[PDB]
Amino acid sequence: GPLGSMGNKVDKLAGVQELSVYEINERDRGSPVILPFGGENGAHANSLGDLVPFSNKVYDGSLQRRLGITAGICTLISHNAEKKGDRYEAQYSFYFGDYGHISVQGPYITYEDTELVVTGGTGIFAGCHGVAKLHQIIFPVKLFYTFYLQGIKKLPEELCASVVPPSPSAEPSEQAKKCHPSSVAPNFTN
Amino acid sequence: GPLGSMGNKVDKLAGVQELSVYEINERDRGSPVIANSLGDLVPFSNKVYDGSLQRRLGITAGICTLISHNAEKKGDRYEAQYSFYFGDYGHISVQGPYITYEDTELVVTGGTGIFAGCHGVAKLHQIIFPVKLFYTFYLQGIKKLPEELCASVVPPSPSAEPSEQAKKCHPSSVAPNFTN
Amino acid sequence: GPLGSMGNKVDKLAGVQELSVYEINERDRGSPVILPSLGDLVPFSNKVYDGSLQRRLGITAGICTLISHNAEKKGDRYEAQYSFYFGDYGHISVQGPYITYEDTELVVTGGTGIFAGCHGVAKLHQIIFPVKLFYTFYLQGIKKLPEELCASVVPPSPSAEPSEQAKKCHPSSVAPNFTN
Ligand SMILES: CC/C=C\C[C@@H]1O[C@@H]1C/C=C\CCCCCCCC(=O)O
Ligand SMILES: CC/C=C\C[C@@H]1O[C@@H]1C/C=C\CCCCCCCC(=O)O
Ligand SMILES: CC/C=C\C[C@@H]1O[C@@H]1C/C=C\CCCCCCCC(=O)O
Repeated sequence: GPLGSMGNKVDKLAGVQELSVYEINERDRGSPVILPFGGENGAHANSLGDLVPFSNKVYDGSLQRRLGITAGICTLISHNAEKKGDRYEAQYSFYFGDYGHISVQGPYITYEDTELVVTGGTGIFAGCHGVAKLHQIIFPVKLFYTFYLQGIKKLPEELCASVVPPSPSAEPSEQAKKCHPSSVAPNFTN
Repeated sequence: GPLGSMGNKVDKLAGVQELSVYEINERDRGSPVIANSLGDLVPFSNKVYDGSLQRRLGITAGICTLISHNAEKKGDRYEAQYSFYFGDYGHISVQGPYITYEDTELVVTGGTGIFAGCHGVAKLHQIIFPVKLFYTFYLQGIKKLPEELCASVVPPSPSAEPSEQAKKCHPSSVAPNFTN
Repeated sequence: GPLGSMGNKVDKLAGVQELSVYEINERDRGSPVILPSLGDLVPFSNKVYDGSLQRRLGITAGICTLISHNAEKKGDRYEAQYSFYFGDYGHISVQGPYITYEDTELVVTGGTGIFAGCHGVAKLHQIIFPVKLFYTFYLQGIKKLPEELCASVVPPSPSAEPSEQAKKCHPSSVAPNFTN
């Protein structure tokens, strides 16, 4: 009916869905790269301006499927002698093969959880907005994210499998690591 | 009345409009600034014309970061952040994949002026790499676009060229205070 | 009732709220760094105060890329991607033009915390080049902003200065866990 149609349209516009994924640097992509553009003898020291292009692998929440990759850049903002607390400003995207991609913008802080802006998406993520929660499991090679996505159609079930709880021992299945056809997104990004 | 008002408001929030433009590198702005390994940065700025190729609208401006090389496809993946400037109309910002060997879809992160508050996607179609590109924007949540921006689109092809007056920025063939 | 519930939902989705802030470079963050004409990259981070200049909120952080020089107007055009951090309130991200010789409008790409799900535009006004700026955000789609962030705005001018308490980050004059 009229009020149902309207209600449903509004539900979608305001509706939020969660999506968890794992980001893993398997050290096989030459990433990350350090552009030490910021200011002992023949030794690098972090400073504002250092740029860090990067690209890592993306697996689903259940860790049984290779989905794609992250791709983008971080800029070093502040730092000191402590491991914890260095701040980067980042802009990058998550690629999910034929499903589409999600773009993000926001803080990356060494040894701290942060929240990033979801600037939008394509494919099944087209027109989304919201936030991504970034949790570091093993700094800096293993991360976990939960996206909170507003404004899109119900996510397909293969992206909503039971999530493995994030811990240092959490590992992709052997079949996913090897990119077996039964364990990848349609034309998974690589 | 009451349900009319609410419906219309929802109609705007949900509505999507197409907008097509041409991006052309005319070899005059010293763009881009450059291809191998990974992590290379490429700032750039090209000219933007309307879908009908009769009006010079502004420019693109932003950066691409090289991500990987593909030997089989003989191409490179970049991650891009840049904006389309339309003179006094405002601008549209995008973020996402820029890949030398194929078309891609980018995120429309928002806009200003008549594009204020928009969101959606931009389809990037390569005609001749890297000098001639054709984009179709799918823009959600803004008011009806002005007619000047919705003229019959010339189908993308190698013969597609801006009119002489657009190329020379003739007052009859530019956006108000077109971006340069 | 039903259509009241629906009405209030639409109201939020469509509603727009203003938020003004001051950005100030106090020369204590090693900002900015200039890295080479088109292509020059500039990382930066300055301090952010509230519209009333009585409260230190946080910082800005991001990068600008130099696009072009305008000999006539004696200025440069940059393309920027950066964020405003408001301590525990969350943050706002932006993308768009920064031009040394004139005011511009940027895209609000979104936000976190209380700003979660916002979209809109930010109006950038340069007071003192380049160490003091004034912004007004026009934020769509989020719940009512807290009063701390909505105090009476001091009209921007070169003499506009933050209070002694806010400058010294006194607990009475900071956002909760203000970003630093
Ligand atoms: C938000 C980006 C997602 C993961 C982090 C991305 O991989 C980039 C890390 C960026 C900054 C951290 C700086 C430490 C980099 C040291 C790398 C050492 C190594 O090669 O393992
Ligand atoms: C266009 C900005 C995005 C990506 C650039 C990508 O690195 C590729 C560009 C390569 C060459 C630019 C060629 C166009 C310049 C016109 C001068 C003609 C010429 O010398 O070939
Ligand atoms: C959107 C820009 C926001 C804040 C401005 C940011 O600091 C960047 C200004 C851009 C260009 C100025 C380039 C020359 C500045 C050198 C002087 C810096 C200083 O006084 O510490």
